[PDB]
Amino acid sequence: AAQTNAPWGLARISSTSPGTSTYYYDESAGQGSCVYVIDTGIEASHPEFEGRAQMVKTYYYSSRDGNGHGTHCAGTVGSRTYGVAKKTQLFGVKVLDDNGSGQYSTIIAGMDFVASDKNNRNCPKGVVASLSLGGGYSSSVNSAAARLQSSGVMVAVAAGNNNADARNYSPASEPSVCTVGASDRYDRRSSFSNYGSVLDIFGPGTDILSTWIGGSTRSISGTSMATPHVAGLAAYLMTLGKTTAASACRYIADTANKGDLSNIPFGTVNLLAYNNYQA
Ligand SMILES: [Pr+3]
Ligand SMILES: [Pr+3]
Repeated sequence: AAQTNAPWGLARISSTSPGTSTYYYDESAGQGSCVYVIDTGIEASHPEFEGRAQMVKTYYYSSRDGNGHGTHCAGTVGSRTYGVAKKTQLFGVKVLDDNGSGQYSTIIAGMDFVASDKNNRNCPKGVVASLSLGGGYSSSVNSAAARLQSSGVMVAVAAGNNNADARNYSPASEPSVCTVGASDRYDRRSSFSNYGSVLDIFGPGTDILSTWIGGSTRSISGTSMATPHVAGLAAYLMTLGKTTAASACRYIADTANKGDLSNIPFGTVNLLAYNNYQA
């Protein structure tokens, strides 16, 4: 299948070179997989989700996304127009308040929740969790991410936006998950993207158009935007049977565009998420 005039990030993950405008993908499009978006919530009623999005848990007074951030990330995972895996099932877990913040204890509870909740869902092709959040280093937060991964969920987390070594941030610094840096449409490391040896992969993160609350759209930037590209890519690959939750990050790294990025510090991987689609 082919989506013409796609957002640049979708086109980039189906090309060996920057500058293309078509997103090439297999028609299966992540059908039968599930992605938990652990964030500010999801505006599930947005037309772009086509009824495939559902709030399953909130840690605040409402399950509504009063912020937009979670809806944006969810859109990059699996919205019709802006999503990588256009037929995946989306589950929202609201661990961040409408200001975009949350206590570590709540974020940990949300991860433990997903590990259990997935056992009550029909996700025959597998389960992904997308975490576009983080803060200063915490061994408890890292441990929670490692548990979630161990439970059989592909965990993708943002590297952080501090232009620093991600070793000092959580859950970015947990080695066993998939830590995602950001790039721009000219294949440069995004100027805000964290780096370091703990990064596994880069994805498009600068000027990413996706869904927003109030049934709208907007373009924003961050490693928050790169992470759902990789989460959606994992769902897509799991549906195709190419990989499993345990090995998806490694498979994505193995099959990535290599050496294409500029402004990558020595010691950081030069790997850009790529779906390897061949008609
Ligand atoms: Pr290339
Ligand atoms: Pr890793």
